Amino acid sequence: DMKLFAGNATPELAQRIANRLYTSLGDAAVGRFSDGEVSVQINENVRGGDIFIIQSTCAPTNDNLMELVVMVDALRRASAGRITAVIPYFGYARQDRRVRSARVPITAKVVADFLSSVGVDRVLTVDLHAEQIQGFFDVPVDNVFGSPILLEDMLQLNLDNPIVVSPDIGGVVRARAIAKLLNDTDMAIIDKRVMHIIGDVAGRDCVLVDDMIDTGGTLCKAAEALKERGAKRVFAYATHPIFSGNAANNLRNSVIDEVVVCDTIPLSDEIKSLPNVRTLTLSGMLAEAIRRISNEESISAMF
Amino acid sequence: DMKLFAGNATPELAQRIANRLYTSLGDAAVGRFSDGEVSVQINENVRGGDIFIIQSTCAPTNDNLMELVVMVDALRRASAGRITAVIPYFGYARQDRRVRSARVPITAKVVADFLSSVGVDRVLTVDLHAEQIQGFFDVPVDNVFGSPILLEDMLQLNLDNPIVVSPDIGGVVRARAIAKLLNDTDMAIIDKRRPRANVSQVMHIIGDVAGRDCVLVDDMIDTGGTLCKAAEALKERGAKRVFAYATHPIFSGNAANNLRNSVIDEVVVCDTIPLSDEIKSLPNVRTLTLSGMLAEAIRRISNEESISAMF
Amino acid sequence: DMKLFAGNATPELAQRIANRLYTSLGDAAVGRFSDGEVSVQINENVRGGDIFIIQSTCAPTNDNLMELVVMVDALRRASAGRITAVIPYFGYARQDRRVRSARVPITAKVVADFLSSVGVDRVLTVDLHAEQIQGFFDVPVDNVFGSPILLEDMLQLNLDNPIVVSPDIGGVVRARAIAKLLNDTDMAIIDKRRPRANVSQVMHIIGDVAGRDCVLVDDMIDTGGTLCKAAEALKERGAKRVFAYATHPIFSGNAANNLRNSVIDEVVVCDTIPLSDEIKSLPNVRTLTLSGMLAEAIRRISNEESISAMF
Amino acid sequence: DMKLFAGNATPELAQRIANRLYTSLGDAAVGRFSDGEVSVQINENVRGGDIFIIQSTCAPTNDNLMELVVMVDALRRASAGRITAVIPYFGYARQDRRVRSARVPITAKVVADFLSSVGVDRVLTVDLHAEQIQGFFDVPVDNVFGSPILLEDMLQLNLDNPIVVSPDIGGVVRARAIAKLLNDTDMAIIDKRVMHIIGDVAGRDCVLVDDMIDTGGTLCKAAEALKERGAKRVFAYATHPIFSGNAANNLRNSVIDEVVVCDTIPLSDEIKSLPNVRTLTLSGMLAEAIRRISNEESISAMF
Amino acid sequence: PDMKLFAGNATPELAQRIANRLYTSLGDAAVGRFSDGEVSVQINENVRGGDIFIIQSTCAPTNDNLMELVVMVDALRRASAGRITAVIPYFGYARQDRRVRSARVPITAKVVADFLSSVGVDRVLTVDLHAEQIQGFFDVPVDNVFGSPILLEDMLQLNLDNPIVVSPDIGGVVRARAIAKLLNDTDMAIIDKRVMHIIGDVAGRDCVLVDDMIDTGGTLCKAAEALKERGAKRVFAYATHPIFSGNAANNLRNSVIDEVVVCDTIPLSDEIKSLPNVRTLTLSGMLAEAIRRISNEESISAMFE
Amino acid sequence: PDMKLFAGNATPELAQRIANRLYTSLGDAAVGRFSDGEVSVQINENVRGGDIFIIQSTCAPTNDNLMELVVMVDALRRASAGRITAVIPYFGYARQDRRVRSARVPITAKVVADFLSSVGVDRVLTVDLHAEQIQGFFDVPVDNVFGSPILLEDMLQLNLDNPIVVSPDIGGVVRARAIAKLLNDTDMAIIDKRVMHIIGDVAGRDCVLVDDMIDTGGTLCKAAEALKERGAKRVFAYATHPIFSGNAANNLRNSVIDEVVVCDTIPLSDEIKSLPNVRTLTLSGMLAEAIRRISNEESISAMFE
Ligand SMILES: [Cl-]
Ligand SMILES: [Cl-]
Ligand SMILES: [Cl-]
Ligand SMILES: [Cl-]
Repeated sequence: DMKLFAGNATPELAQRIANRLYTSLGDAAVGRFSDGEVSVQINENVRGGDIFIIQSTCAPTNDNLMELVVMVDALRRASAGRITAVIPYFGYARQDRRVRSARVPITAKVVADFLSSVGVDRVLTVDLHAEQIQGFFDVPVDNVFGSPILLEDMLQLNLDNPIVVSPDIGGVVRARAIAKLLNDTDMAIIDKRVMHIIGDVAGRDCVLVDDMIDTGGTLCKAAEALKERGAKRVFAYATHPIFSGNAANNLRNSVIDEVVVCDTIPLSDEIKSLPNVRTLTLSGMLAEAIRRISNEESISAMF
Repeated sequence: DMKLFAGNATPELAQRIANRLYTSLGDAAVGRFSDGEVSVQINENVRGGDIFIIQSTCAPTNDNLMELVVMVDALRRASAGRITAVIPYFGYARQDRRVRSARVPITAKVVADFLSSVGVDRVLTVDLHAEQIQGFFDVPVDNVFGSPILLEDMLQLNLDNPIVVSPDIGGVVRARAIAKLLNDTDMAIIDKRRPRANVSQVMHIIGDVAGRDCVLVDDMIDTGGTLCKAAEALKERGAKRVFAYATHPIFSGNAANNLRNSVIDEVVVCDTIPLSDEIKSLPNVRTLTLSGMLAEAIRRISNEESISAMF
Repeated sequence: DMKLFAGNATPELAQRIANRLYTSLGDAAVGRFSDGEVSVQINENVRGGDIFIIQSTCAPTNDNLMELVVMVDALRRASAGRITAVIPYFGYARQDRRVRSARVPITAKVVADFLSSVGVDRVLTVDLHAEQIQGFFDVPVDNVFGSPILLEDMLQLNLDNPIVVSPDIGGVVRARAIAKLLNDTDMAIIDKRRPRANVSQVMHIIGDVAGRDCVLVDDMIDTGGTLCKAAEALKERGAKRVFAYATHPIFSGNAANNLRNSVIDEVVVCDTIPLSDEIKSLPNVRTLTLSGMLAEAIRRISNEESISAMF
Repeated sequence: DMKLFAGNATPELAQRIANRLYTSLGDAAVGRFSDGEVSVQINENVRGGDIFIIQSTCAPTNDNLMELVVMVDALRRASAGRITAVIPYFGYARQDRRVRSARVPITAKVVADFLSSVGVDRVLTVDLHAEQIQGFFDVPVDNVFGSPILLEDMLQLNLDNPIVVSPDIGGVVRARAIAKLLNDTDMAIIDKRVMHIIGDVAGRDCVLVDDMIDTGGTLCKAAEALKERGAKRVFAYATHPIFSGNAANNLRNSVIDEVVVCDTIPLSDEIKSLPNVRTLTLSGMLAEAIRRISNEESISAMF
Repeated sequence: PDMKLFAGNATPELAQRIANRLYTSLGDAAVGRFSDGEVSVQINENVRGGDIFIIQSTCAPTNDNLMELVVMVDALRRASAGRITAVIPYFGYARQDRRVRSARVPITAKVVADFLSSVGVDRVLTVDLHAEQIQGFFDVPVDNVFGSPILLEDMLQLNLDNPIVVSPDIGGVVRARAIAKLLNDTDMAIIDKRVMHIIGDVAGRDCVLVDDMIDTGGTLCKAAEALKERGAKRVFAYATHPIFSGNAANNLRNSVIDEVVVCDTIPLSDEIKSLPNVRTLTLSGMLAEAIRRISNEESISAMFE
Repeated sequence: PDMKLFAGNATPELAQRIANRLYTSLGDAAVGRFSDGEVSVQINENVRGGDIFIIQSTCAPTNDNLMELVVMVDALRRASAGRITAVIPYFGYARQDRRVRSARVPITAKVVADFLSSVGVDRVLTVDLHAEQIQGFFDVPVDNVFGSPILLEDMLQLNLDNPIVVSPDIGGVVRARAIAKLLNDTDMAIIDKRVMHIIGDVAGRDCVLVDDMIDTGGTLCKAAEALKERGAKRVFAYATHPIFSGNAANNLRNSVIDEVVVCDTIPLSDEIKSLPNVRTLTLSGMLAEAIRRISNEESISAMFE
């Protein structure tokens, strides 16, 4: 039967998922030795079990990654029946290619190899930076989108003739998809050369959208440029709240009226102390995905 | 010793490359048995050689792919020193994911595995449909761009205040890159919408194209339907002349007729895929060779020189 | 739950098999994109199912093979419980070695690796050109023989003191096996020689065939040239009637004309490969179904019953 | 540069090969611990070297196999540049399929996997029982034929109108190939039901040929049946002298005028004491193959 | 229910004892030799979808017994076995587990692990591996069961006089210490070559020599002599694996060892079976319980006590 | 000639010392972090066809330093490096090398070996592996160099008074015995928890505590106290790997240890660097020579003496 475990990356999210599945997070001791080496022991019988591990590979990335892979190795050596890595936010996803044959690692592929090597049978994740990461594995990878929940929220805002806009050139595809869903509305595009805005945003509510928010620098400069060109209100929507570096002060001194993110990464206390940062939960979506996977039901029929 | 072999996919491109490397193509019998099974025999000693196979996996895709993987296997079992697959056009590249967990293959990855399995040590290709395909392999994958050569030709046209245009949302990154290099001009974008069955597909133009030559640029042209509708929409919004540039001339289905009946002043493509007879009969379709780029890339690989320097 | 899917290689055989298993073929869209790339989508839930794909890798070989491996990949990524490739005719089986270290591929092994790589859990096939192909895989490979069905039909002819004949040296083991089962009759062998350019190929007959019906038996017929010359030689040595039996009707090249112009009284083949229109027009070519054998083999695999019992 | 080593299977053959290559067998201690476990130590620097190991997997098969695989593992872990297994007689070659889905191992494939696993880069062997064994490896496999040397011998016999004959049904292909080479002469075929002889052998010299001779039982019964049907002289030719079981007494009480075999397996003293058993050496052929492999010269051009 | 047991010729008696404790007949695998000495294996029963356990130590003759095991696995895998567990009470080649000073030798324990993984072993069950780290030479689960509880139970029934537990060499000190703790927290002695020097008060006491295995018996016999030279009362030698190679029979027969007590992971030769001072314990209870737990997906942790 | 050295942030000073002894500049790998803490690696020089050595212990912070190493290897492999040798003086996670009593834990040493093999390491060079058998966790060559000759040379220059070599616990007895033999065939003492009990005559003698590594220092400090309680003269503690986690600085600062002598496979914190009773030896000579030999295809066996 089904068993859930969680590491130390997203335990609050993990509990929410467990509650919606009417079950609990099983007993695994996930900690550290004195020297900082990860320590894992599975304190339950998992023989022949259908195991799900809930763990984003978010900050601290390499520790949380190592927690996940050694949990998998422990479970596999303990004769787990099936092991699914539920990785709401998949870290290193941005390292997915070698532009101009630059001598960089393709770290997303490396992580996929690592997970495959320790015996992951399946991956469940939310809004991969690049969908092609599905092809970095042999095993099934289910990449569920956060947009159904983000959209539902955008709809409850009563936007005066909203235009959707991608903060940079690499997010245009995602912005367009959101524009389609938001009553087939217009899209603008920001092109840095100074930030040139391609599209008519004067007198309109603007929905800035991306897959993730990191330092918030580009997002903040974009929101400024939008209002410098006559935008009314500016909302920032993303799935993954990375919020590294000086993100909290960037958003606090920004022009953005509200920031809406999902809960694939926990928020720091500084970010929780901001009045205009709101959280939406994917616990319902992930719980349902988990249920369907456990019960051999179609996942296709949930997008 | 460097040795070049070609299959039947791109033999004229292969020949050009060999010419530019001041060499000749090696003796390999690449054909068919009576029943359509691929027949390969390498008719020279390749032991310890630095071998490059020049084969796009273009139409007919499955025969050309099989010729490739089978050539690799024969070379490997005959103790080739190193095997580089030069695949100017990498077929199946569009099958690179499972959107909404649709029960579809990721064939681009399957092809990568197949090449890896028979012992390809390196891949050289031009303008992969998705760069992430580099990550579908363990081995080095160099993904060169045709855009420098396309650009060289764009400059030779002397355009009236040209604007670069991406025919769809996926080509935007490339369009900008070219806008920058094309005398730091500006860019426009095609936003295709068709939300309802009773409403016609509209091709929205994000940007101002009125009274300006338009350079439509993309990685490939397949049936040309999007491209022709993009062209039409540009003219209706007041664009002067419309030029279409792309690397891969796939031109399947009704492409020749679509172009013939289009408002496109000229279509300029690279030679990663040989042109059909239907396409060769069009007056306004012109071809640029990447045999220069690929010869140098190959030269650098064999001499252990930096490939980064090529971008 | 057991589920059967078919590609476009052997859809009528697939249908027969489904009928005999009292089921229907699953919903899978197996086609092409405009450019000739294989397009597959599995249009039902296969999660945890016991899946069998029915596809010979017959002509066009490379398209049919690619359909197969791509179907497997889509099923695997969609969490099929188990995937069995039912490949009645296994193409590329003749490319199974490198004679004299000739610089050729061992494509039969390459195909095996490809199937393994995409996650085939088992292979079911009929009369592999070489049984050793079983060893080209890790997974279980069941190699069933068509000869029981061919034999059933041979017995229905009532022959005048029949002698079983292997059309070449490779079919001798099978010919004997059949000689034994065909009322423990005797056997003869065709020893083809052509040592010199100025001498005609002679087809030596080892054994006495005078005043006897001859049953030419083989695993396959391709162009039929050997078979027709074998037939002619038998008659010239005094054989009465000549019947030709084989499992795989490949019939490439000029096979139809070769048979039409032959002295062969009747040619009887199994349905592992669909017949060409050219062949269907011949009065003396007849077809036997293995859909009974393959349905039972599949039934046994899914119920975990002994396959050994099937020989 | 090139280095040769040998195990304890075919050291005399190995020395002959080494002599013809104007080199020597390098220092490897190949022996046993007290309990019978194989003991290997390579007593030379092999770093970056082009290594050839000479070792048939003949009786005792599993010991000689283990000697070979652990020699390879020792050499690989010691950073050998390239490792070629020269395996004149490839044992377990007869276990190459599962007839009627019999629940037997395909041991030939298993051995190939084992050799591949320890890091063999290439295999050189003589007259594989089944040529398809080339396809059991990823790596190059060169299967040289003994027939050029066997034929050269047959030619020096002045055979009165020789007929070539395969002792059983499974050797017909090989007999025919020999018949072609022996001035395109006739072939007969033995069919056990009593042994039926298909072909006219009355008043003719008979050349019984196979890839190997094991107990000699079938070979002896065949030679008898040939003379019972009026054959003049009967010669037995094979590449691999296995000579297991009661082979020596079988041949001694047989009708065979002479037995001619190659040196891919050493002869027992009982077999050496027979007046009508002669040996031909493949040391020249194997040395030449080794030389060509070492020098990146065509092997194709030696068949 | 879907469980089936098979066995090769390495440990037939042990295999039968295990089978008896699981109330299960041994499967029909015709494991023999062709005339030339090549292994012959045929499985004469349906194993499709089964949970299959093969009982075969890789003891002398090592290479033959290893090959039986691996070809048995291959035949079973190609015959569509559901799961395959290699039960290898004594794991041969375990001592070849490293390259000391980068000596040009094989890591044959790893080579064997690779071989077993390659032919499709899904898990390994084994007793007192020479090195525990051999668990890491596999990807698959490896259960390394200890003989110590059985050996300890026997020790406790001897009614020894103030026993001292002692290692035959410096290499066995860790185990000896552990068995000393378990044996009513008694004392430990240590044997160190310097002649053999005994570190500890052995005078007047029953001594218990302990090790994972006994090979030729040479060191063990000297150890026993030295102990009695220092006034030891009785000397017992407890070990798991009775390798007994070379001159072991004479060594034990001429020793001052009161009793050698070994487990049944390697069959005894007739000669050593005759020795009055050599006694065997069976692990068939332990191994049968482990198999039953693996079969029914119960905890293996509970096997250690 | 085709040799190039790179290094991450784990052991920069050691890497530089190795580089200096090979008269070779360290290659330009920009090894850093993005804003979020993800490893950032770019190789800013041609490495095509090169013989590449990466110098990176997987010491604290372990997971960051391991990830630097593996992504460095991947970047180099995809950039067409000819050969890649991971030089990992201290190999982290080496203690997680087994599953005792089938405990549901990872064999993380093996997981790391797999990871390194997967990204394309062609060989590993390392110093005093916690378990030698970790050599068998790889398919590729693994050279496990010993610190002992450097540590022994230092010991011999102290001009000790009738030194006795001693293990801090039962687990280090084998090494202690080996170093006793090398140290002019001197005596050995053993420390056994029973309070700590010293087995041996330490009275009036300089004692040399020896181990492969020092972590918190707790056991080492008690060991030193017990030795002096039994009349030891001076107590030195020699080890290879200075892990020094937890409260190591206070433990050493408050010890009765005259000198702690460690090798430079893990950099020292500023606090421990300040301690007057803590001294480092360098292995850069040894590792540089090993690399030079690997590079020129010379015997490594000669490195052990
Ligand atoms: Cl480069
Ligand atoms: Cl069966
Ligand atoms: Cl457990
Ligand atoms: Cl060396």
